Amino acid sequence: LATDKDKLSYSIGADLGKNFKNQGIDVNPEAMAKGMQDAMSGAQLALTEQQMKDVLNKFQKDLMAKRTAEFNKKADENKVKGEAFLTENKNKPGVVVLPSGLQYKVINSGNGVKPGKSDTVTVEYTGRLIDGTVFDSTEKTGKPATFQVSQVIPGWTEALQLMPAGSTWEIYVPSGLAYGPRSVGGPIGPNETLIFKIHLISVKK
Ligand SMILES: [Zn+2]
Repeated sequence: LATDKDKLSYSIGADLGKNFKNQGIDVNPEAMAKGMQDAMSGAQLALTEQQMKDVLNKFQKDLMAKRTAEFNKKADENKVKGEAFLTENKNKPGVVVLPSGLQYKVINSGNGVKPGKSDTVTVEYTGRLIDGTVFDSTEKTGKPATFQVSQVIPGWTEALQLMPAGSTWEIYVPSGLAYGPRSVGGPIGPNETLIFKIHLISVKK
């Protein structure tokens, strides 16, 4: 690895190898080097245009199926844990279960007004997963957040309309009232039940 050409080639290969290994793709680097050399020298490829196209389409299809099965398995695993968590939590002191499946516990009751669907609210909050992983919070920005009541996840919309201004609640949000069966790879996987501590500061008609 003395030249910049060798170092670049190696770095690309290592990036590829790490990506393949991370996806469980069993690959033969020598056979791949040979096909790469053949393509670049202008030689006759050891496979026809069609054999290769068939090979790579079978490859993609298997990958999607594998990725889909991992999604569904994770979606089901999170649903199961969520239902387990909520079934245990409904028994605990102070926990109220609402018709939509949203649960909450009043930590402190305010005396202000309850926001309506159209109002805007200012709130402090922390959102966490069932394992305690915090995925968001106003306590980094050290500044209240502001939201229209109708433009947040349904669990918040249902909770806020019950909350007097000044109140602090913990709410326990079934995935159907949060982000449902979705994963953009972010901190929230599919069918995740969420827990929020929400302090409602003010309501704005
Ligand atoms: Zn409702």
